[PDB]
Amino acid sequence: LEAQQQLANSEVHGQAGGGLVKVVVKGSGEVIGVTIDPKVVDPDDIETLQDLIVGAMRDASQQVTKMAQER
Amino acid sequence: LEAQQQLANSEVHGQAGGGLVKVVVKGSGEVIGVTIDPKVVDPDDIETLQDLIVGAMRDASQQVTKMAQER
Repeated sequence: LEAQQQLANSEVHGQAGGGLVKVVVKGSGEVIGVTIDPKVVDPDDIETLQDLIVGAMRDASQQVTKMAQER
Repeated sequence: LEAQQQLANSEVHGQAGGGLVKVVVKGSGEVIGVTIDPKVVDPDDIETLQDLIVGAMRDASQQVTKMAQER
């Protein structure tokens, strides 16, 4: 199960807002991509955008943990 | 040095672009804040914004590692 530890190299997908912000993160924690929907790229509401990015990171982290709870 | 392991609760600051995107992350990896400068909230260049967020996450991760290399 040092074999299981090398799910550090799994890519996990997180999202907030139903895909308004999507992120790709390695099991290691390394963030490899961020994809932002044009709807939330609005300079009159940066706050919402920021919250969705944090939310999508949280989603991914909780995914990593769910896939890790597999041995 | 299980005492040192509880630098999991340190807050570390990362940035890209000279502050265009700033992030706050716990030593644990948990992202707690993201702050985006209005200049890069431009729907004609989402790509740049995305790259800065990844860049700021990378910065923070490298900070966590630098502070961890302290015992």
